[PDB]
Amino acid sequence: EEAFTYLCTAPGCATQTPVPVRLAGVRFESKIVDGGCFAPWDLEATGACICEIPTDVSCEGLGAWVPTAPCARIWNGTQRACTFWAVNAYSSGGYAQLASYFNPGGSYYKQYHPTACEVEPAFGHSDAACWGFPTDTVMSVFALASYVQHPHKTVRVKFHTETRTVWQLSVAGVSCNVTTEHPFCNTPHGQLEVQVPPDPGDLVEYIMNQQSRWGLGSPNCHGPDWASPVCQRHSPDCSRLVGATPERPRLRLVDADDPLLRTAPGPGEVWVTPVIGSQARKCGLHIRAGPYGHATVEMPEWIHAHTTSDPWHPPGPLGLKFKTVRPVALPRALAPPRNVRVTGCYQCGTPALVEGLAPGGGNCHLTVNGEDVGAFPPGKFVTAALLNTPPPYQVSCGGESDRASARVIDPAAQSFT
Repeated sequence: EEAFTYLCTAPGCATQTPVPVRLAGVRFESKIVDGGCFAPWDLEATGACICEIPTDVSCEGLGAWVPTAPCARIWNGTQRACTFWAVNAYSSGGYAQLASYFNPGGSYYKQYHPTACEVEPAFGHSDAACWGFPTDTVMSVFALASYVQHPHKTVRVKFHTETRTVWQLSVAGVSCNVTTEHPFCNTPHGQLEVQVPPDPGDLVEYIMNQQSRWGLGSPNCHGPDWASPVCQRHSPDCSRLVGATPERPRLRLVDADDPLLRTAPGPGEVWVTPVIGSQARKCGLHIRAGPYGHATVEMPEWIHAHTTSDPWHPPGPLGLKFKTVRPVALPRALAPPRNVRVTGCYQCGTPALVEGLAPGGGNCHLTVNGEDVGAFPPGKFVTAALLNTPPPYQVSCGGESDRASARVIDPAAQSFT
């Protein structure tokens, strides 16, 4: 009979007439675009207030004052910046330690004491933090900052394009997976056409390491999801950085009573302030850093509030159109395709070229590692298909499979091509 009924999209939803249709589940199909690794831009800073004029401005050379683990970690960070300021130099003796060796840029000091850091005079700054010197007060300040990639904050991200909500149905015990692309089901003596809502558009898959969390959109870096790691540090191969990068941090020596401290540092700015020591010939350092994007990202907290456990789908219901019509059975070729060549990339967003020869006896319903790439009449075929699976490629027309020739690169290799 020609019939109509609405089927809800929740677990337990089922209709009984004219033929029972049960909502078995909800899943999704897509064309994956693997972006690799993403992380927030984490400005990390360290340093030391030193009551001496050190001759080796490095983590090892400053080991007696600079915290060990933060120095080593920040030194290996992205867009490293470091400055060594001479507040009060040697009045006599020493080795390239007099005030004259601290010209702007510190080239005279660097000639005898090489360093990857900037060297600057700071003679008009307060030297009060360094006390207990009977004849010659000596004081220097070291600051080190970079964008450190924290492993606990790094997320693997897969963009989902051409998203198709899969409404898994059971029509009188027979499995039927309906989408906007394939909305028809066979019923005991007719055909069921399922009216489905539109697809949800692009999805963002945040891979926690293994758990997947879901975002709906591109994402939108201009809205509430602005702090997404996707909007920040991008590493396609989870090793090398690409695209947009902040400038090297701007380090400043700021005295405790400087009016500048009444304001907050800007993004990427690092202000260091010497703290008067409780011990003779020793001092502390107070560091004020302006994080990128005006805030520090707390990854488990961001993920929990800005993502869902499952991909989003519209509320429904589904329109079940029951028809007495039966589809015209076309002859299908079951023999595997011949001389199949696959060229390009997979999970990259650029359709790969699939070419070969479809065999006789009907249309070849071509699959590339189980992925449907369309049906082709017998003879030579050429198609541009978005592939989700890596090589080797098993090609079939619905029956037996054959190994295709492939020149296909991974998403990370595509990003560097």
